[PDB]
Amino acid sequence: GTITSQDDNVVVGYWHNWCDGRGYQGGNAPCVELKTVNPQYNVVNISFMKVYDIAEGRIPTFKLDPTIALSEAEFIAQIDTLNSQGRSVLIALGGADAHIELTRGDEDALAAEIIRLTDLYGFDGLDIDLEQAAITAKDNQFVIPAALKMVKEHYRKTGDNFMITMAPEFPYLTANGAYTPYLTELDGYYDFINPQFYNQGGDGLWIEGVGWIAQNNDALKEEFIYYIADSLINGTRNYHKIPHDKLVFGLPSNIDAAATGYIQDPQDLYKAFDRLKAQGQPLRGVMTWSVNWDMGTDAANNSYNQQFIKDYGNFIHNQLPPVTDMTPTLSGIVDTRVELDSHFDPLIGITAKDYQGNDITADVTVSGSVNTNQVGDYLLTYSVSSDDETTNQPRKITVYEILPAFTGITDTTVVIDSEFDPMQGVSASHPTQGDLTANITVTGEVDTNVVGVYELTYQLFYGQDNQQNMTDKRIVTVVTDAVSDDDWQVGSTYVKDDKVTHNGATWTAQWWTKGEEPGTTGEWGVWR
Amino acid sequence: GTITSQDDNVVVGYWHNWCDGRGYQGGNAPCVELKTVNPQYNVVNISFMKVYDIAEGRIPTFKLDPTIALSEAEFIAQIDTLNSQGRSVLIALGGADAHIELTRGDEDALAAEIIRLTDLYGFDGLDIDLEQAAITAKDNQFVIPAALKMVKEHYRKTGDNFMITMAPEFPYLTANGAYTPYLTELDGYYDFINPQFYNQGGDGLWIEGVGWIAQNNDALKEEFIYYIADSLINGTRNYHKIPHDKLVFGLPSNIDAAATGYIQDPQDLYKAFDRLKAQGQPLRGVMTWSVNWDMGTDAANNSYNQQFIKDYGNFIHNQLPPVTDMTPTLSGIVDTRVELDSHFDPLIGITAKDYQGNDITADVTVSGSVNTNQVGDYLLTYSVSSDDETTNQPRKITVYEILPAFTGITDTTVVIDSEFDPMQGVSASHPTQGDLTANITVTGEVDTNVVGVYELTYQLFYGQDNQQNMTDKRIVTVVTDAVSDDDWQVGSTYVKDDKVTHNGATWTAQWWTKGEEPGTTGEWGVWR
Ligand SMILES: CC(=O)N[C@H]1[C@H](O[C@H]2[C@H](O)[C@H]3[NH+]=C(C)O[C@H]3O[C@@H]2CO)O[C@H](CO)[C@@H](O)[C@@H]1O
Ligand SMILES: CC(=O)N[C@H]1[C@H](O[C@H]2[C@H](O)[C@H]3[NH+]=C(C)O[C@H]3O[C@@H]2CO)O[C@H](CO)[C@@H](O)[C@@H]1O
Ligand code: NA
Ligand code: NA
Repeated sequence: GTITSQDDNVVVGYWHNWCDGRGYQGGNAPCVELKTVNPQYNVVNISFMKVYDIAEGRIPTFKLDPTIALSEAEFIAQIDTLNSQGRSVLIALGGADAHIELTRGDEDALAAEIIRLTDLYGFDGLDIDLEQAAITAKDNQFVIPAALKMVKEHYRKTGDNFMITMAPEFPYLTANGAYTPYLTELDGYYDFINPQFYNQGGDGLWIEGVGWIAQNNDALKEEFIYYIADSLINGTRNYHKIPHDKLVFGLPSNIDAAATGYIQDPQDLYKAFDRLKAQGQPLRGVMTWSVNWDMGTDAANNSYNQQFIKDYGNFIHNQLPPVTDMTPTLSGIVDTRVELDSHFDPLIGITAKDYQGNDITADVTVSGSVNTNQVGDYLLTYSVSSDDETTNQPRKITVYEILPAFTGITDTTVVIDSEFDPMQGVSASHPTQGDLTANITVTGEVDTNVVGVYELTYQLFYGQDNQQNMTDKRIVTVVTDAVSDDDWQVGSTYVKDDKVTHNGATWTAQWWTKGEEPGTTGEWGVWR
Repeated sequence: GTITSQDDNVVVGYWHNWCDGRGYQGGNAPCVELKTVNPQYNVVNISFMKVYDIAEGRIPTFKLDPTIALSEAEFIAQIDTLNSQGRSVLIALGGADAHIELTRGDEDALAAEIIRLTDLYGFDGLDIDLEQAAITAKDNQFVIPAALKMVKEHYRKTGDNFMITMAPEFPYLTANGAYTPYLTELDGYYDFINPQFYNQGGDGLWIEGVGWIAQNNDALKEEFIYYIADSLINGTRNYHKIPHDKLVFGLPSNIDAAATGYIQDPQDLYKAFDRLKAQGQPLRGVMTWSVNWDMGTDAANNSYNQQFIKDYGNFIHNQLPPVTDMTPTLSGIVDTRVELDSHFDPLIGITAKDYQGNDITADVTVSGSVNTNQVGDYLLTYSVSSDDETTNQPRKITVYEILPAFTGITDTTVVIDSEFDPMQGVSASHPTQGDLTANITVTGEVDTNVVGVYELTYQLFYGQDNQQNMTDKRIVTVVTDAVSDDDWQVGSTYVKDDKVTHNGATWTAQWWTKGEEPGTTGEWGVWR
């Protein structure tokens, strides 16, 4: 077959390149010939392209499991058959223990190996299905989008749509989440995303009238499907936007296919989906792990007998064809903090694209304006238009100031007659304005010829025309060097003519004393 | 002691109500007397208040472990000591296997039990530390905030600040995440949040110039601390805003305290924190699991010897006192989709508060306006001001329309001379406008007296003044009932005078024939 792409809704099914996988609930998933896969699965993802031997290098490849009982040529033939029925067969990159850890540079090698495998086997496109660890290892986040841009472009040059899809676990689709770069860089190259809405247990989202809606809540499945898809297709509730024409809802086929997330009652999905249609945003399909599980058996060796395609095939296929959301996208708009009087440029870091990925960054315009010279908030509003759609998006700019700091204004003690320089070891700074030492004034003086405590007020005058002030204080204590009589202690014993210092004066004991405070013994007592 | 609350920065330390807990790396955490806890830990959280016997009911309580070798009275005494040093001792609600699953109604009982325990033991406040499962079980999300509002108010009535803190794992602090209701309902009641920035492995966030910054990345710890705190304190990058005066950074004390997130090199934290100060948003502190781990031993039975308070005590305590961010908050602003011509009110669902939790919803104002009657986007901007601060926040309103649907316009076959009603079983609908059947017109007619195929065009005219149209087509085929000669098949054998129907006519075989098409045998062949 040629490159066979899908225009209408999809029911995507993954296909195990292995036999007899064990189910979360004791069941079994046999390998199955491609040709035996129910026809209503119009996208069949071959699982998985990975690194098979670290010895062959870092570029992952695909090696058919011979134990499946298909020769190379026979597999090529069954792919051919699927392609003549108008169905697509994708190569699925990743899965559990992928060993995919790419380094910048590798993008050309990956691209070539993807083209080789697509030509050899007759694949119609590639599904990015990276396991948790691999989403972010080394430079995957750069290499895999780079590679795929080249594959897409290569097949475009011969008039074909090489399909790109992606199956991220739904909690990576938040606004700054780990799948960000895949979605961003492949914007306008990808055909649809099939997020996995299973295996995340209690993860989910808060919705005001209803509360917490968990992926593992069988009582609220309709709400789960409805709200999480509504969130994605509008890019609300802290999720990256996936237009609805491009959103396919990934589920397990039964309780053996995944730990959690199987839909017990299909109606929840019909109703959820219908509610999305009733707001003018019909989804593009369902996806499932996996056709093998749908043809598999439970732990009593009862066959599941295609229950999933039974519940959803007709439902998804008997829907109007998708209508493409042509809203363009903005990018790099983060609320920002600028220091008072700094230079700020509102376009730097902003970019934009049409719905096909073309850079339309030139077309961006901005409403409102900021005064770097006046502390406070300022609100801007970016806009870009393409193909008679318009996206806007707003941005908060907050001008703030910083206080300077003093240094060396520490209480200090000095000796009589020494020289004292009240700016010795003293300075002031600010991150913008730099060295402020010349902007400090000193109130008060120290007389180092005269024992005593001297209070200095330091003032720093900063800002524009020096009209902002801060104040610190310091105590400079001038002390005599001249040695004198030891202080009186209540514990010592003193004798006639012993002398002591106490409370500023020098006393002479008139006779034997212990524990009598000098100054407290009156006109004719022991201390004089 | 009285109720002892903290005004300045904090170094919070959790205290195990158990002995000899085992470390993630084989080490050991002994129980320790409160009095032995390093003084620079000025908030000590007693761990944990939970449900000890499902038999006593659903309200959790606190039961001191006697094996720690403190009597009830002696524990009260050591709490007293901490309180006379100006340090706070909090009761920590939750932890691993809390068994806390509350039902609406329970809020009064919980509140009373919290007051009883605070009075009995001398606690200065409560830390909400719910384990994953408990964040969202039953109605905790409602009961625990309700209860705590009453506790806070009760102690306010005697002039005391009963402190409320919370230690959510950092990935629940996204904009619509599971901790949403705690933060929201207790807004202005809580003293500080100490998120846990450990045990989440690869979770983290995307930052444009740097890429993916993981909590388990020891090469990027400075960036992790800086960016995640910057995100929280400004409420950017899909995180709920925690003002910086109220953000304390929770860490493990060593490699035995948690699976991941220990800071190998303290400098990363000093620098991260300093960068936050350099933007005018110094944090309020650090928190740690746990003082026991800080006094514990590793698996070689080497004592950790207070390494954590050694790395961070002086650092956090020698900082200027917190300056309170008085920005008010808006609430319930979600971008929204309204159908063409529906009534839409821009205040419904919006609310606001000052920085102390007072409802200032009356004070909200709104800029810009929406035309429910014209399909398209419209952008609004809410604002509220209190205590000379102003928050703004924008909202996108998208007016859209929906196409009607036809029903009963199915190709149909009828019998000669029957009555035929082209509106029988036909109708049209729209979700707003309802029954559109009267708005359908039919172009073309059926003549049921005359065999043939009849094409009808149905038109639905909808919308304001009926100026929008859609079209479907139907084929009505009138067929004779009158039985005739069997069709010719290429496989049968026919004989002189046999008759057949083929291509509209009736033929008579002139002699023996098999496989000759009537009409193809010329002037003098077998069929005439
Ligand atoms: C139950 C089962 O089939 N487990 C196999 C496993 O499946 C996971 C798959 O790798 C991921 N990709 C998609 C799409 O769904 C994801 O979750 C599935 C778990 O329910 O994959 C393993 C190979 O990667 C295989 O060995 C398991 O048998
Ligand atoms: C290593 C260890 O001390 N494990 C104990 C455990 O600690 C977790 C704690 O419950 C949570 N609350 C905060 C705050 O940090 C969280 O993570 C800690 C794990 O590093 O708590 C158990 C009781 O709940 C205890 O049995 C473990 O010994
Ligand atoms: Na093909
Ligand atoms: Na107290």
